[PDB]
Amino acid sequence: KETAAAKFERQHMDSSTSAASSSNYCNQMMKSRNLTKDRCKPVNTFVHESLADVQAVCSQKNVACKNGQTNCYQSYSTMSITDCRETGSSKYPNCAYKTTQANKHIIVACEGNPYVPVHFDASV
Ligand SMILES: O=c1ccn([C@@H]2O[C@H](CO)[C@@H](OP(=O)(O)O)[C@H]2O)c(=O)[nH]1
Repeated sequence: KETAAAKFERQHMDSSTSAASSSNYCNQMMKSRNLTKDRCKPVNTFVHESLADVQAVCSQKNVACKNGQTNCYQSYSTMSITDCRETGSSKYPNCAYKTTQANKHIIVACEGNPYVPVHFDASV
């Protein structure tokens, strides 16, 4: 009984740490958040800002989604994030990732009532 909003929080939110993600961060996080249960999710981004700040993006800059849909929004301010990218030698179930911190604008898709983030589209 996990909503799309809850799923977005599980896959993309990590407010706790003021971003100091070690080189082990993604290996631990991708596993702890169950993103390597059925397969090694190739790419996944974690946002370190507050839930309120990320939810607020749904009222910010409306931009086209990569899939052509029109319900994506870009944050006006840059946000602290951590990108997780599966390594080349990574082999399920032992999913391995490269951890890379960044400060960029995020683009999320929003749906529902309340209108909240349900998909992370990209960082720019
Ligand atoms: O910078 C990026 C690009 C893509 N993705 C994620 O990679 C998947 C394929 O695009 C998407 O996950 P989903 O299918 O569960 O919504 C998207 O959120 C990220 O996390 N960060």
